[PDB]
Amino acid sequence: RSYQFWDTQPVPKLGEVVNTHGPVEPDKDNIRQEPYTLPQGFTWDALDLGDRGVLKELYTLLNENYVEDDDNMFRFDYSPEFLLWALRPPGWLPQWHCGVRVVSSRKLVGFISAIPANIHIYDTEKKMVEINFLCVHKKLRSKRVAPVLIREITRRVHLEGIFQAVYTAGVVLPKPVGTCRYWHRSLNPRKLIEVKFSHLSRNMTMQRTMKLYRLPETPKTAGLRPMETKDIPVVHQLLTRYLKQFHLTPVMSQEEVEHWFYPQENIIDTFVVENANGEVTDFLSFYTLPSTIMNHPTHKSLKAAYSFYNVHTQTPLLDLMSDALVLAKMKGFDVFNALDLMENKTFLEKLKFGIGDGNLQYYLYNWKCPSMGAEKVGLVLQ
Ligand SMILES: CCCCCCCCCCCCCC(=O)SCCNC(=O)CCNC(=O)[C@H](O)C(C)(C)COP(=O)(O)OP(=O)(O)OC[C@H]1O[C@@H](n2cnc3c(N)ncnc32)[C@H](O)[C@@H]1OP(=O)(O)O
Ligand SMILES: Cc1nn(C)c(C)c1NS(=O)(=O)c1c(Cl)cc(-c2ccnc(N3CCNCC3)c2)cc1Cl
Ligand SMILES: [Cl-]
Ligand SMILES: [Cl-]
Ligand SMILES: [Cl-]
Ligand SMILES: [Mg+2]
Repeated sequence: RSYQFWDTQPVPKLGEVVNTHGPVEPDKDNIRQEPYTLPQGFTWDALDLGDRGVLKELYTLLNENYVEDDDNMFRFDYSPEFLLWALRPPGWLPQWHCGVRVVSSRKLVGFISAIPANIHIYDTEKKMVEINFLCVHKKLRSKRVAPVLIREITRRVHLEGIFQAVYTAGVVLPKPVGTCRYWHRSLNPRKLIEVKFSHLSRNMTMQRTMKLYRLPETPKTAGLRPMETKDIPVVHQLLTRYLKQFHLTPVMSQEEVEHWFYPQENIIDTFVVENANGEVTDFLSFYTLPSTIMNHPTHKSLKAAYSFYNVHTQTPLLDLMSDALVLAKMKGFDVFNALDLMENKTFLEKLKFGIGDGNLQYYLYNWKCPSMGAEKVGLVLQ
């Protein structure tokens, strides 16, 4: 296999075993001041997401042209407020919300973003960016527009003095630093079967299936309650200590913890365990991301909850996640998704998650290190 674009990049070769931790290439000390050229009739436009009209155009581009499953049944449907949460965390920069418009119509047809993140990779901590929401309009696909978007965001990140990035993708590219698998816990099995998310699996009836996936009506962990403002510091402390066991993690300031965890309805939920002493000892979190269901006369949207960061010090992990399922169910979710990273393997089978189709590969740009098992990945991106 060759990669006409990826082969020119500072990433390791697929198939080479890596034994040397460090940058692929030295930092560039002068950077190109001019944007890379797009094809004729298209232009750059940095997108002001504080503008309601412009945020809606981005919502529409992603709603119509972002990630689908291999059979074109489901497409992510990130909401405008969720996009604002994802794309404006602390340290966000306007030039890192990189759009492509058609010159004549103004139509938004491409996007890529970067947000700043401190990343701990093995024994190094490095200021990086996280690249997300790369999207080319379906009518514009396969015209090598994706490499221009990647090069242009790279140049704009370089201008800010940053030379490493982290990203995930569904496809295998040079070269995954780790490979995760999605698993799903049914919460409304009837809808999931009706919309062909899952199959009636041999040999159980529908009635057996609903019974199998039935959950308690309220969580069982004593003192579980939503996170509040007073909890920001101890959620920050617990998260920092907990992550030290993994090899790829974020290093978040207290302000980033407030942004990523403080509850926002229909975007992010976090529940803490406040014990009999008033001490918060654990927390669970999950974010809300629906997917459009296409070509179906009755069901239009599948409501999914996604496991975020789950920190146990005193409640067993297995119990926290069981309460996470119960809460997702009570909130009206159809499915709970989680990856096999961190210590998630310890609960996935027990709590009746089924394996799904498709990997999520983790990558670093301009950094070589050995790859790691999923159990060592402790970074979750939206
Ligand atoms: C210092 C800072 C550095 C900053 C940069 C860090 C790097 C970040 C890299 C990006 C991190 C993104 C993280 C996310 O957001 S992952 C989510 C990706 N987005 C979607 O899946 C939405 C649906 N698909 C699309 O919108 C288009 O198919 C996209 C835009 C994905 C490709 O558009 P198109 O289909 O019109 O293709 P093309 O003709 O323009 O180009 C074909 C070339 O592009 C390579 N390709 C295909 N898919 C991906 C992919 N997901 N990551 C990286 N490369 C990908 C492909 O191998 C080929 O290269 P090569 O095989 O010839 O070599
Ligand atoms: C319900 C549903 N809706 N759609 C849209 C799909 C594909 C499913 N089935 S899934 O649940 O099992 C699932 C899910 Cl959620 C996601 C991915 C995946 C693939 C490629 N890229 C990403 N990114 C997400 C994180 N950062 C940007 C890249 C995710 C694959 C699968 Cl297969
Ligand atoms: Cl190319
Ligand atoms: Cl099911
Ligand atoms: Cl390796
Ligand atoms: Mg293209």
